[PDB]
Amino acid sequence: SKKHTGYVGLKNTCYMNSLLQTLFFTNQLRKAVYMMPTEGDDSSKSVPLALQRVFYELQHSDKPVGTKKLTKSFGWETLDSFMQHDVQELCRVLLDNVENKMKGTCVEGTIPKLFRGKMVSYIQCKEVDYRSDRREDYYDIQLSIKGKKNIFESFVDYVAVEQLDGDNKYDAGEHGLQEAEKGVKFLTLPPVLHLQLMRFMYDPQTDQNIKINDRFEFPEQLPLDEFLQKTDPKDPANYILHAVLVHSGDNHGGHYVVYLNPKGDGKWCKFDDDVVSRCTKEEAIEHNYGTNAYMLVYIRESKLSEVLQAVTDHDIPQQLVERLQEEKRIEAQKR
Ligand SMILES: O=C([C@H]1Cc2cc(Cl)cc(-c3ccnc4cc([C@@](O)(CO)CCl)sc34)c2O1)N1CCNCC1
Ligand SMILES: [Zn+2]
Repeated sequence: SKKHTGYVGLKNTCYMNSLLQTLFFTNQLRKAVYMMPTEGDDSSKSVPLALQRVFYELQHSDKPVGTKKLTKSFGWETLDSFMQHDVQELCRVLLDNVENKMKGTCVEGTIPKLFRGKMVSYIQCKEVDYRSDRREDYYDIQLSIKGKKNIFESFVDYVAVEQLDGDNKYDAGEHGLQEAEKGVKFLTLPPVLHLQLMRFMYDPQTDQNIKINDRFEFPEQLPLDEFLQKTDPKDPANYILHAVLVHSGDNHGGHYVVYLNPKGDGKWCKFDDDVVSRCTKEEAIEHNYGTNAYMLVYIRESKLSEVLQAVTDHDIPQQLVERLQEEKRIEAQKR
């Protein structure tokens, strides 16, 4: 309900309602979503326009906001379509559509501005002079949590140098089968940091994946300078916790909640589909360790004013407002 919390819920679609709120309260994205030139797009088919509708209605409605038009636009209507994919794949499906629509426009490069970081995957031979680098972009990170107490330990394990010895030695081609060091190194961390946590793993004796219900800790403030190669004293890599996406119950079904800190000000709310309610820091952060938190969103402190900048009704263009109201006037009177 809007009167208690300030915010409205979504109506049921497993992990989408959790992600849509998370992307909506990324205010700099929301503004750019409104500036997409969707006037010459079809209503039923356009994913850009459907996300504009949800964002419009989440900003403006007092009642809960529908997602049926958005599901129909990218074809994930049934339950089995949601089950096959993960949250990062859904996030990639939404944000790629938004990025491609924003190309050749005033708000181009907004997705990579907010979400795209850079890393180097490297292989160094120990006893011969051969190094092999690849610069990769990333929009999300998938962190390991099995045998890891916290995020710091998971980032250590992410960047940990694997040795290649004995059986598994590096094929250097001309130099031959060589002993070597494999690792990954973060070059930059983006303003909005989507961190998924590896709650599933492969168990050999059952021929099937199984859930990890272990206690995993994550802080409100997250320093990550030690995980970057070349730090910046003018811009430290200190990250404020923004959202926590949570699962409960069994796998084939269950319940899907997101906790959120929409202004970056420690004032937490639980978004349980249609019922949005206030909650403590401890219900959002501490109590969702081990029920399992599966994705976390961190915003960079230096970029927090820009990322969570104030949206107004003036930031939605007139043609889009006129379009979405003309739908709602026709959609009401139909009986
Ligand atoms: O079992 C489920 C249900 C029950 C359940 C429990 C838990 Cl604790 C998390 C998820 C979940 C939902 C969305 N995205 C993700 C991503 C995950 C990763 O671990 C692997 O990509 C991140 Cl590294 S877990 C997860 C979940 O979904 N499935 C079958 C497989 N796809 C989703 C639906
Ligand atoms: Zn993402």
